[PDB]
This record gives sequence, C-alpha cells and structure tokens, in this order.
Amino acid sequence: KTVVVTTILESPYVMMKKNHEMLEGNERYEGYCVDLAAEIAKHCGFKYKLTIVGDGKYGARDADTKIWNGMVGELVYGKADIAIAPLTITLVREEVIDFSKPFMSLGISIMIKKGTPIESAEDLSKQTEIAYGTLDSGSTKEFFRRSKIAVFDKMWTYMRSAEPSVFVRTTAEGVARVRKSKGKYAYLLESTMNEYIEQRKPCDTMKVGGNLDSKGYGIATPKGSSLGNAVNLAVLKLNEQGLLDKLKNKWWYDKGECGS
Amino acid sequence: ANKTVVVTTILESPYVMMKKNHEMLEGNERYEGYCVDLAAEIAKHCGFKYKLTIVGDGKYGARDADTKIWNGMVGELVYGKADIAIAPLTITLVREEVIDFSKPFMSLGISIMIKKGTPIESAEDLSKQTEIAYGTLDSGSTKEFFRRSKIAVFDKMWTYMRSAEPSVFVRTTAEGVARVRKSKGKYAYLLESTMNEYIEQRKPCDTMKVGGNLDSKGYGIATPKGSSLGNAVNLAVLKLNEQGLLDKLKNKWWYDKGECG
Ligand SMILES: N[C@H](Cc1cccc(-c2cccc(O)c2)c1)C(=O)O
Ligand SMILES: N[C@H](Cc1cccc(-c2cccc(O)c2)c1)C(=O)O
Ligand SMILES: [Cl-]
Repeated sequence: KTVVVTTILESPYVMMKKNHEMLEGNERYEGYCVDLAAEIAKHCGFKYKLTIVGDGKYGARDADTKIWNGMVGELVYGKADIAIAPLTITLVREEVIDFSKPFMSLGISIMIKKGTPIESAEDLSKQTEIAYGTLDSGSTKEFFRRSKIAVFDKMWTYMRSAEPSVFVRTTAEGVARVRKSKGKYAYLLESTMNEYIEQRKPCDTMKVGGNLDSKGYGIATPKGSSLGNAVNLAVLKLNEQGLLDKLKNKWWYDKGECGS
Repeated sequence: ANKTVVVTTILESPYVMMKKNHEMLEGNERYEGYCVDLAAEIAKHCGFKYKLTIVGDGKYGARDADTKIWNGMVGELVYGKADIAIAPLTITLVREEVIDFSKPFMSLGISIMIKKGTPIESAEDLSKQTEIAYGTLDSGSTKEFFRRSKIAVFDKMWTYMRSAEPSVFVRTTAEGVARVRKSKGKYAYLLESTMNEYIEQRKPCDTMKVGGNLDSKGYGIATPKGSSLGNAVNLAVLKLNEQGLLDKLKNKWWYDKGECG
C-alpha cells in the first residue's frame, strides 16, 4: 500500500514549487521535509504520497470536545500513516501518537531587529524600553507562565501585564512586529524559525543569546504502528551519516539570502 | 511478592559519583550526581522502587565484531542483569536496534577544549594550522565523525589527524583532558560538549570550550524491548523536561557546584 504522509506548508520545510500546477503528487513540493520524507522512505522501503494537512494545524486537543486537530489528529483518527513536519515532541502528544527520536533539536530564542541593544534573556528582563513577547497561545507562552527560574518569572510578570499587549496571534505577526517596531520589540520564538528568518531578505533581524531550553521535532506515526520502528532507526542513521545536518544547512544557509 | 527495579549506571562525573563519605553509607545513598537525581525522579514518576548498581565491566555498551556479545550497560540489559540504564548513554543506531531508548534527557555535540591562552576559537581555526596539534578519542563515534565526513573543514581535519605524528589520539577521555592541560598550549581536544562544559568548571580552571557544536546527539534512558518500564520512563523524561527539571539538574551539577565562578 502507499503510505499517506501528512505534513504542513511551512518554510523551509514544505513549500509549493513555483511551477506546481504543471506537476503532480510529490513533485509539487520542495523543502527540508520533502527531502527528509524521500530519505526516510528510502531507508524504510516504502512508497508514499505527501498530503498537506487539511486544517493547516500541527496538533492540539480541544479542551471541551477532547478532539485532536491538525496532523496529530490525522494520525490519531486513522487518516494518515505518518507525519513528517516540524512537529515538537511533547508529553501530551507522546501519550496519543508515537514519535521518532528528534530529527532536529531546538529551543526558545530571541529575535531582534538589527541594532537592538539586547543580547540575552537576562538583558530583556532587566529593562522596559524594549517590549518583548511570545505567541498568544501554546507552549512558548506557557514556558514563561509556568517557570520557576528567576529571569523567566520576571519576564512573565512583565509580559502578562504589559500594555499594549506584547502577545501576537501568529508567528508571522511576531516577526512583522519586530521588523516594524523600530527596535522597540523583541520576539520569543523557536530557534529554528529565528535562524531561518535571519537568512531571509531584507536581512534586518538577528537571533541573539543562547536557547532558553531544549526540545526536539520528531517524525510521528499512529500509536502502535508497525512503521514506527524502522522510521526511528532511519532517523538515527541519517543523523550519524550527517544527512540531517546537510539538509538543514542546505535549506537554511546555502539557500540563504543574506550573504556568507 | 514484589520485584525491585535494578538500575545500571556508570561512574562518570558529574552523572554518578561516589560521595566523599560513601563508606559510611549504604545502597543508593552511596552515590550522588545528575543521573542519581534523575533516577530518583524517574522512579517517582513511574511508581517503582529501585537499586542503583555500577556496571560490572565499567563500560557503556558496544557489540564485539567477532563474538557478537554486547558489553557494558547495554549488555547488562540485553542479557538480563539489569532492568534500566540511567547514564550518559548516547542514543545510537546500533544500540536502538537491541534496546529501547527514551527521548533524550540531554542533547550535546562534538566541541573543542583548549588550554586558556591558546589562539584557537573554532574548528576552522584548527583546520588552518598545525602549530597546535588536535585530536579525538582513539576509538568510537567522535573519531568516526571525522573519518566519514564529507564537509571540507572536517575532511581537512581528518586528513591531518589520521597522519599526525606523534599520535594526536588518546585512549581515554581523561587522557585527552590531561593532554590539553599538560601540553603547554600545544594541544586541543575534540570531545562531548557536556564533558567540555563540566571540566571548564573544575579546578584548576585552566580550560575553555570554544566554538559551536559540530553535531547534535542525545543521551537517553535505556530499557530492554518489551520492558514494562519503557512507556512510563519515556513519558517521565518528557514531563521532567517540560517542568524544567532537567535544565535545573544540569545547572546544579555543572554550575551551582562549579569551582571556576
Ligand atoms: N513546532 C510547533 C510549535 C511548538 C509546539 C510545542 C512546543 C514548541 C516548542 C519548541 C521549542 C521550545 C519550546 O519550549 C517549545 C513549539 C508544533 O509542533 O506545534
Ligand atoms: N556517551 C558515551 C560516548 C559516546 C558514544 C557515542 C556517541 C557519542 C557522541 C556524543 C556527541 C556527539 C557525537 O557525534 C557522538 C559519545 C556512550 O554512550 O558510550
Ligand atoms: Cl573504533
């Protein structure tokens, strides 16, 4: 049977080729996860079909209905066989689907407009002239809300009450806000996206400071799926063979627009 | 009517260390460190009682090419001498085939250790010169990383290292570290970032980690296939990371107990 792969349109993971209308199936798409899917399938010996997740979401469980949405939903309810996307390995997700070991490691990080005099979370926490915030929902916001660490607690206390609101509805808005606030806003987001935007025109942002924590993206399969074992082994193999780092460098830096 | 969980681990600082007064103590109380604290946390979140034991042969786990027998902590798992391994054991392909690994509790990569003063700041810096010798363990994955690499800088480094005389390779990690410290600024050692970070915080505070990591791997908790502990242990690792506990333990053992300010 043909393996149904669910994934999501997010750059540089999966992107529509400019000439996609003249192509068909897997050839329509390009990117890090398109390249990765090809490698996984090769090392697992299966045929596959990339499908873009219907609702355009990663995967969360509705607090009321208890229904999983997004790619996780597609696995849980039996609509897809495997998800290959920048899907963070989390406890609540691990409870309902299987994850490979991480194909990418990352953490919360600081994005600034070039020239902003901030180089760390501690720097942000000790001042007020430069506003800063996170997505208005999800794990990067909860990271601060729940934190017991002095610096992060100080940041949360500021962020939760800052006016005008420092939270943004989407990642794209966070990035736009940094770019359009004249140095007066810094955005807290995934280091991977931060690194990617730094290499995109108009080349006016920078990632600064260390990552504030450590998480990973994993390939996901329905709980108890027979594909899980071989997929996990393929991920470890590709990492030991340097292929994962090669794909990251290709899509983030070789294709970078901001110089060497 | 019950069975106590047997944990295998390995004496490697600061993961598991003998307390100074270990002879006055008994059982699990003899030991301290990051993985000792982690063991207690895993047991609590999985509801099991346990016994810490140090791996009999003092090794991590490798499969002999000839006899096909696993040694180390992996061997203790696959041959039924221990139930779980809680140690800085790298998640690797060959190990994952025979045992189950949790998601990583620590992530890390190859890094460069210099004696303070050495004019090297990166792998690129090393590769461009020979005045400062540099090398890796004389066996294992960190050596193999360079040998198999098709990246220009790492290829150039491998070409130098493989033929360098006197040998730039070392039999143990301890020897690499001592060689950095005792080579008067003329040796740099390539090793795990975690060990590099740790040693930088030990007296005599004469070493420094430089440059970014060259790759990314993780340490995982290991259980045999079909283990009744496997699922719960993995959920516990993810939970502990989400609750900040893993970063808290790293900070405690690396920095709060550091000696170099
Ligand atoms: N990757 C997206 C967004 C997403 C979802 C859940 C967690 C995180 C995350 C990433 C790095 C550090 C951190 O503390 C949290 C990101 C997804 O999987 O929905
Ligand atoms: N942790 C020890 C030694 C050990 C074994 C296998 C791999 C690595 C390692 C760590 C970081 C980067 C890298 O490329 C390789 C370390 C063990 O598990 O035997
Ligand atoms: Cl070897």
